Amino acid sequence: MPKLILYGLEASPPVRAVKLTLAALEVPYEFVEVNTRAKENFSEEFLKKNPQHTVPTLEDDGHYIWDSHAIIAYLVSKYGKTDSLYPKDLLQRAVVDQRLHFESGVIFANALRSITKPLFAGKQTMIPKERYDAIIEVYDFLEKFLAGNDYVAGNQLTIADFSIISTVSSLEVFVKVDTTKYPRIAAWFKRLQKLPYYEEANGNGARTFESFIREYNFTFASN
Amino acid sequence: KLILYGLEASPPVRAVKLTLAALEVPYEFVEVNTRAKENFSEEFLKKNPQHTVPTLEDDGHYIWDSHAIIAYLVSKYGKTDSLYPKDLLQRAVVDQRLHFESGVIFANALRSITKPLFAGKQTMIPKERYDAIIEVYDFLEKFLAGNDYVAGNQLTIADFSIISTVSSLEVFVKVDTTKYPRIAAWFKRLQKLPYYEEANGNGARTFESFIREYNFTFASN
Repeated sequence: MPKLILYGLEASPPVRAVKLTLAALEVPYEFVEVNTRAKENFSEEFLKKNPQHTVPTLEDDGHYIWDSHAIIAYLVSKYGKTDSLYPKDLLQRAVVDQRLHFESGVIFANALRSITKPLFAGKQTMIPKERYDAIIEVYDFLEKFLAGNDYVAGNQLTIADFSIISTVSSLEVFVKVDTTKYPRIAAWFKRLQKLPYYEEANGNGARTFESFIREYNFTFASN
Repeated sequence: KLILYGLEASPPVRAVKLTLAALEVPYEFVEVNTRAKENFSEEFLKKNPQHTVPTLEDDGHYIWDSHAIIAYLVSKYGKTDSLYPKDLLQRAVVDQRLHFESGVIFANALRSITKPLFAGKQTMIPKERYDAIIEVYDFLEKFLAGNDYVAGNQLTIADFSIISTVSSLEVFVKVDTTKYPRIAAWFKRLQKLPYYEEANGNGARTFESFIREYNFTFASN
């Protein structure tokens, strides 16, 4: 079994979701930079590996898997000593899968990429109010989801925590999480920050992402 | 036994109807009409704090998000794993296609239009929203490649998820069957399933009826 290869850049939230998972699993891997900002994801070689041309993409012994959620489920299912990070119990898995799918649509597509795509596409319109509202909606739901539990999908750390923190840590550049309004999110962030691998796997790239975004002079419209 | 909460007009509800029909698992259907905001009753909020349909009750447990539901259904009730293979590499393709539907399709292409439309906001839809639909078709055509189904040569829950929204995106932008022959052939293949019209077709028609209440056009760039 050759060692795994992760394609992407640290700045990318879904890449960091995979970095978190690989660290938690203590699985060695090679990281190969694919700079989406310089369109390296459109290389013909990369398209062969992933016709959607997204990062992260993962190689495992000549097979290419993409979508961070598909990847991190695969990684735990394949390499986890136990299923702790992605329980096989069907009800527990259904909560984790719901949280992962929530992250795919409501968080990444609707709240994050909806801003970053027009921003990187040179638009200076002033970000519409609906996009501000979409981020607050994420925080409001996450605060509810965390009720009565230390982690986002129950009482144990799972890949849903990794997926959701990857994007929440980056949404903060646009709208900081108010720690008074959202004490559960704040506490959950602090809990994940204590993981020994958190800063290497997510924090550093979150900071790089923030630096990239602060190059632009964005504003939100009041209406 | 099982209770499905929703309205068949809703694409993700149809993905679940398709799955339940394929599995031949009986269920009770309870109408929760989100267009009429029935999803904000105290009773429904207790069952699902995200107030989305579909929501499933199975043995007193509430599960939501169509993709979590349909995976759960096959894993629990499937006589074989055909619809959601346990093989980890085949599962990774299906999970990718499911997550593709959650984000690139439902969130970015469909709900991005229907939310403001149904709220009475915009009649003139930004061109980026047209582009988002074309991008789905381009990717889906590529994904289908030479295979009969979206994740390979066997029917899976990914087909049910993706057809549920693609059948409704056509209201805004028809699939050009000359340009997208694989999508066209895949649509026909699914339409042949004996439960297709009950599980997806009827709701797609109702949803189309909702959309055509509005006088929508697309803006230029």
